Amino acid sequence: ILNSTLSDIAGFCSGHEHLANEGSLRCRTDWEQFIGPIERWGSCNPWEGHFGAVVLPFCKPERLAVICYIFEYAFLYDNYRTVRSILGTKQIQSKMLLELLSIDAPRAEVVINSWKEMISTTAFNNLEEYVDYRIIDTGAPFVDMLMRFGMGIMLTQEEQKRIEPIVKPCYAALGLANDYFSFDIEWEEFQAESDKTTMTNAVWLFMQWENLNAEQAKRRVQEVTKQYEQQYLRNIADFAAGEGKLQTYLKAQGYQVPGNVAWSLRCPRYHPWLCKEAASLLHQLGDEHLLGPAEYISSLPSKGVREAFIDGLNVWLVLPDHRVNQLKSIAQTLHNASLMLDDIEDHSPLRRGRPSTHMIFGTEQTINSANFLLIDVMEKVRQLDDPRCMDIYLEEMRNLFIGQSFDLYWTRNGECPSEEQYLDMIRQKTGGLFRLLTRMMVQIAPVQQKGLETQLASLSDVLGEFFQVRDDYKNLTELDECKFSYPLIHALTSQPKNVQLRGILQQSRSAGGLDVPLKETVLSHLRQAGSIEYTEAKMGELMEKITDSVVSLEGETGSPNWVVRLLIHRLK
Amino acid sequence: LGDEHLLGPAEYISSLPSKGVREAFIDGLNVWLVLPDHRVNQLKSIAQTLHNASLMLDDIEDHSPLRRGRPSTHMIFGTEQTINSANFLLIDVMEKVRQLDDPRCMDIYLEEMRNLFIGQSFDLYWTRNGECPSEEQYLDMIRQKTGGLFRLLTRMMVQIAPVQQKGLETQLASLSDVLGEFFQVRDDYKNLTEEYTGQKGFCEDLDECKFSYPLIHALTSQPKNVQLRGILQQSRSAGGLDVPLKETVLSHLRQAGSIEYTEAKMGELMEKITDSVVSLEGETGSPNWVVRLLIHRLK
Amino acid sequence: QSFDLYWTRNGECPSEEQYLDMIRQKTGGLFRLLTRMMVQIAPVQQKGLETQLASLSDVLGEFFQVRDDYKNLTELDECKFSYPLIHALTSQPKNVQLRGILQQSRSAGGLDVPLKETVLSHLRQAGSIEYTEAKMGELMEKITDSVVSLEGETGSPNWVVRLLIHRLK
Repeated sequence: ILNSTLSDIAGFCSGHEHLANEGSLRCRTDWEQFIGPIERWGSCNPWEGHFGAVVLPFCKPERLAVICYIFEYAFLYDNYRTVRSILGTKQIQSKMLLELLSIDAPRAEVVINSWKEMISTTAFNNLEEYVDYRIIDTGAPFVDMLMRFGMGIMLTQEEQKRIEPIVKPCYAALGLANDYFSFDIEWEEFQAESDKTTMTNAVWLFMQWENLNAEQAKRRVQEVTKQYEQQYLRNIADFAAGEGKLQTYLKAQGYQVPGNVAWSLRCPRYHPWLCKEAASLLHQLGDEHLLGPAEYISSLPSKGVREAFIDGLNVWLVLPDHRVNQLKSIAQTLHNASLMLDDIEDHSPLRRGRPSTHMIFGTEQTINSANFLLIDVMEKVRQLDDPRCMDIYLEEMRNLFIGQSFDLYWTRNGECPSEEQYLDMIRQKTGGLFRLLTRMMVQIAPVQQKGLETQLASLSDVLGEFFQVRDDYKNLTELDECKFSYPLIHALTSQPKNVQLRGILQQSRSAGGLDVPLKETVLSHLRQAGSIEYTEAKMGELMEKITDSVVSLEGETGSPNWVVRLLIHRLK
Repeated sequence: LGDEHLLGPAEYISSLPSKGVREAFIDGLNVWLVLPDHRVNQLKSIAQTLHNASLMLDDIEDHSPLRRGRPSTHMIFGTEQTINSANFLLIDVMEKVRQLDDPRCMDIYLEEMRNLFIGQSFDLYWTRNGECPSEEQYLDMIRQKTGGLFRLLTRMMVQIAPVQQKGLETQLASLSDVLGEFFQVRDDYKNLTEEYTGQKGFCEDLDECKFSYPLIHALTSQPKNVQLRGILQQSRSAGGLDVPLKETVLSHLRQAGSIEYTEAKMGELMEKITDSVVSLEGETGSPNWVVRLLIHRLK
Repeated sequence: QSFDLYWTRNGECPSEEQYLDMIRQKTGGLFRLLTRMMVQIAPVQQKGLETQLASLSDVLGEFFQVRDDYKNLTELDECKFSYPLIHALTSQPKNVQLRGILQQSRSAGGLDVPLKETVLSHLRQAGSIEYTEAKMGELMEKITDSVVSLEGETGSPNWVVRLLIHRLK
């Protein structure tokens, strides 16, 4: 049942205007207060019944006030200014949810889990085709959840499925009866708007569905939809004494069709003229821990490769002393961040004898300072007073991170690089910082310096590789974290079945590092298969190209660079 | 050559389900500022990448194996690769910030992100070293760690908006700072009682000895609670607290009113949020119903 | 067995050709050994049979290893490779998530429950589970051809084998 005390039809049926106006005078204005003026007389019907009243007569008198608002808003949803409309839209569909959810949150969720579900779901030559298309249009299943919200019901998915066959053709009859009386001018709009293909109303489809007549189709909806509605006018008898809180509600749920029939036969929504008197009837805290790790790493002994490189190019590009000091500050900060992070991804307990930053301040607080150092440098690349150095900084630091991403992949997974692949990785890690300072020194170099760009950025690539190949030679001659090196790649390629060598490398990847007896065994294998000799050949080839670039560059400037030449002799 | 590993921890965590708050904050703050739609879809991409980079590093410095049930990013791609990808994201937002065509949007980004790391530095110090924050110091930190992203986005919406609403920056930033406090204080309560248990873990703040508004009160109201300080020290020396130990920790918090104290401050935060919302509704004169439903969902 | 321990410890992903050669000499080793030993100590006449009976024994070794693969994945700890996993790692050369989950297993014991569900998600998205049922159906066809063939020559319907074949399904 439900609550009663609270309160054949036209060839069919064998078997709240005040707040509605308030909801209208809200919605009839809200859609124009926020969105814009509207028309078409949404639901006003003082004689045949306002759409909400006839369709939804019974509900606890605390809900319909929003279903009224929903109902007035329902048709209008199917109905700089663009963005103003857009922002106005999302405001009305929040004027509703707040009012809706503010009372029956579980039902409202269920309603929203059906409203949005229906909203998402909602957003002909033979009988069956458009019927299911038409069933969705009414979205009455959600109005049944609104009736569940109207009478505090919660028919479970199976509780529905028990009654669903009894209540499925509800929304079939609702739309078909809607198809009857909505036909009118809507059929002409379908002739007025010629584009539209096949009619969203069952009446005209019987022309190609049943090969029937339009007036016959109207009475067909009167009598075949009657055969289809006596289906309901005979059905509810079955469930009354079959498997059968909501029993009279089920009747009211089915009584929405006579109301749907009712509302539709004589509403101004379909016959306007009365509307000019329809209303007449009615209306008449400090940087002490962030900077900590940075200060420690910027206090340890250094060698000065990055700074000596800048004074080297200052001869060929001549920059003011003010600028050169800034670029040396960027070089230090951008290199200290690399040292802090790389030591983490080496589990390295020491740095040049002294303890590492992560062994004093911790792993977590060191990453925070390292990530912040990138932001600090970008404050310095903006003090260089040039809009292009910022672009160089961002496009050249991405290359640096791409190279490091590949280094961390091979080290962890355990696969060997190809010599072609490995030499490109070091062209972007150790050559990334050299390329950055070269391309930033050129752009802020006072005038001239036009025909340098390609030659100065190619020397840096060769110069970056030389340092890393040197380190591989230096470290190996006189793997503890199982890092691939130029000597080791050769051995694993020249000797594809050196099982002993491949065994020690896996042992380092499991235990966490080799020992003295095992490290000598690795070095013994490398000497026996070349490696050392090959690395000394690549250092010779790379160093031949460095001198040629310097000599070639010294021909386009005239001035011989003795600062670069002296540093070269300290690099042999 | 080719990224294929840099954008691998940054595309895994984007796929994971979100409870989007910042996107709703930007979309609900546009009713007062009315910003062109193309610009709004840019200020929402900055929010995702900036917030996603935070989660990557947060899980690394929590040793959390899970995130929204699904595995964390440092368990699928390792710890070293995740850190490298997190650093890249700040550089990516830099490119994204530049294409907003405003030279002062840049000064906001560098200035605001300095405070986002200042607040994070104190949190890590208090956790690693066990130093107990005072109530005043704790509230300062959460204002520059959680309200840091809200403040950053709020001041960038103002700068790139039509100038007919340029006299709001003071109040709109005040709302963001209070709203930052309400989120972490709400999280602390939803972590201690029974609520947040699967997204990140059951009483996970206890495991990493993370301090909360409840715990600070208990440690300050009772100077001679030797039982409580021993459990927390056990957490700091044995990875975490087993189920019997965590149950005792709660028993000491309801015995000093720490849980009832949180329900007193939490309401005040929400109150201030709603209070400011009424104020800006009388100036602009367009009742912000997008933020009022958000306020309701927040409760 | 030497190849299996090499791939597992060193992480070297096998190839479709090399994985089937291995399981033919590891699981099909005991079947082959007994098959060739009953032939030798039996009444002499039946020596034109060793070729087919060894071929059946080698195929039966494969079916008992591929069956185990589609018994442990449907419903990884020591980074053991399998017929489904090899396909996913070959069909998808840029599946970085899968190659990262496996490396986690090698570094710290075995995969946890949440990490193991993800592994099954990548194998279903590449059709690796579908592929295994194709090979298992193919191999079972080969066995049925052999029993039918050996039945015709010797003239003795082997009903003991046929029940065992039906037991394997």
